[PDB]
Amino acid sequence: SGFRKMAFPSGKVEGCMVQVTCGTTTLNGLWLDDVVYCPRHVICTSEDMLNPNYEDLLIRKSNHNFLVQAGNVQLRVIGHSMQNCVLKLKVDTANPKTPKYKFVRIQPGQTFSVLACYNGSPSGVYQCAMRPNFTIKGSFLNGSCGSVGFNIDYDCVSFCYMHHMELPTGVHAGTDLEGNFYGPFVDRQTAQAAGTDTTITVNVLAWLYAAVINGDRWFLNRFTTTLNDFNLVAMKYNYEPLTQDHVDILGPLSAQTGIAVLDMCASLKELLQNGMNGRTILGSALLEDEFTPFDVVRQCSGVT
Amino acid sequence: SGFRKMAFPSGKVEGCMVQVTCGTTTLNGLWLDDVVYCPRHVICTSEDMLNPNYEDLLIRKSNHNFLVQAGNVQLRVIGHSMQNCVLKLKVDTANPKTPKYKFVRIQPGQTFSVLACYNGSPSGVYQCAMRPNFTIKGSFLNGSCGSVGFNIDYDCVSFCYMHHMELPTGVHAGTDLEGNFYGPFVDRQTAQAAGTDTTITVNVLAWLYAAVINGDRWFLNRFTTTLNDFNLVAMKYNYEPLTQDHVDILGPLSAQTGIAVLDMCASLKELLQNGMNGRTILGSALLEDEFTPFDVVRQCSGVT
Ligand SMILES: *CC(=O)N1CCN(S(=O)(=O)c2ccc(C)cc2)CC1
Ligand SMILES: *CC(=O)N1CCN(S(=O)(=O)c2ccc(C)cc2)CC1
Repeated sequence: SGFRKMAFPSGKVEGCMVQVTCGTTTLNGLWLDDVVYCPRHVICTSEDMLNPNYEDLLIRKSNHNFLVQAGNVQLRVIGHSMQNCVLKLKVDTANPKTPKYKFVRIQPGQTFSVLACYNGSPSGVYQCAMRPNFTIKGSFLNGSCGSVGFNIDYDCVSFCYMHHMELPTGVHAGTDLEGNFYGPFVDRQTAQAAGTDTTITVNVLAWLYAAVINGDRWFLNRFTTTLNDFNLVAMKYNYEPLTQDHVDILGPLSAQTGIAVLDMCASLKELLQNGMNGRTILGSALLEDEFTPFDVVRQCSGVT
Repeated sequence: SGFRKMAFPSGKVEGCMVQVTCGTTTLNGLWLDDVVYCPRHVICTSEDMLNPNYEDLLIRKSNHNFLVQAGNVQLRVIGHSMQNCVLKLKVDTANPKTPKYKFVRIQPGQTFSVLACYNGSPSGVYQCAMRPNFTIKGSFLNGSCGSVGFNIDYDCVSFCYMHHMELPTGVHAGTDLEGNFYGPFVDRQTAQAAGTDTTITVNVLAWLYAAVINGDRWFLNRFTTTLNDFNLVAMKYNYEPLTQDHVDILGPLSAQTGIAVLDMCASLKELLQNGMNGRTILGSALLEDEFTPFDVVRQCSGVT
């Protein structure tokens, strides 16, 4: 029993982190096979970041300008290419610690673990969600760029995120491992404002199921609702609309608890309308939206 | 910027986790050098756990009754001894992945990372605090016993916790790596009730400093207080008394923010007296007490 915000074990990703230095910029790279992935803005001065022309900046860089250090051993760079907003540095040595991996582009609402790194060295690991406005609420200081977000399926690491920038509002923007930003963000130091940070309704319902499963039940009520009635309330509270696809995904938690999804919706509806009245659910005074239904099933069944 | 509940990277500890099976009980062990550490109740039936005589139960066990599996390779057990509530299984092979390590007994209020494991396989990692009542609020299912809590100083893993039991209230009790329980708990399935779960005042103040440092400042007020005045309010709210030692420890966060510890105490005093009024601090609707002053400095400076 007990329910915790839980990251994947980070070992498989620790073994992939390297330091990339270009000129006087140092940040993190991801070493998989004989390729090192890193944010293209490694080639920028802070001055460049105001209005960078990356193709133009890159012309002035050779393989030997990309200094790549794994532990305290330098990797030989034998090639470099730009793909979207990442550089791929071909090194002469395959990472001997390369795990089985995929690159996946996640949807908003999906959760992942971040291994915060500085100078290619892991500092800590935390669980994130891709927000519906395509930001993440991370913990990133200067030097953390190139830190990656990932899920693990048994022995396969799916890389979904690379850290690129902080918005003036202190939220975070990055790319998948093909270098395409989540949302409309650009690797340029400009006016970039996040859209509405809506609550991931399906995740709140998963976490209410996790609560019931762990003995926190005070918020179960005598009511039910409909997807349409519920969604009117969700709209009013800047909650994402709930779809039949969401209901379907909550099916197993429904089955396990014997609480119909629409009943739990009615419970969430009253919580939105009435607030928590100073009570807590799984040690939180607000409704948690960074557990997926898949995360709840995983933690409540003890998958490895 | 941004502030997250952050675990240490788990890689160094992943490489230490093994499966221990005695009869029909399977749980996790910690493999350091040529010793495997595990909860002594591995030798118990569920029947035994009602009133176990561990010295008597152990007489019936030989080295070859302790089945130890690292990945899918069996370790040869050449010795076994009971120290307090852990077994030490001497194996014929030094763990080639043994990190630099210490065993430390932490104080209540101190935080650590847990690597939740099942069948010697890591499932996830989260940050805990040792509660003032010597419980932790973990996420542990059957099979998770022998999962360990740890801090890392650069390359040295300090092991502070091994998981042993869930109380009927769904909080968790365990030992240091010398097998001595935190608090009054016994590895027996009996009436064991936790004492008062008080709030770790020094940790709440550290986290209020983390908030100010990260731009959440609405709760800064025009007031100050005294240790004595503050402590009257702390008593009333089941907060731990604040000592000069606590004030001293908050000195650097004081220095960095230019907010005197006693001023921040006055801010906390008003938050206790007035509540949050539906506002949030670092995305929480209650006062977080599972960051140490050392944790705040670490995450706010980017240590590896
Ligand atoms: C986001 C990130 O890690 N990087 C790499 C470091 N650069 S920088 O331009 O070298 C820089 C370092 C430190 C400060 C305080 C500012 C800028 C930024 C991008
Ligand atoms: C806490 C823990 O992991 N252990 C090891 C497993 N035992 S047990 O007695 O084998 C057991 C397993 C599963 C259930 C549902 C009950 C008991 C408990 C202690």
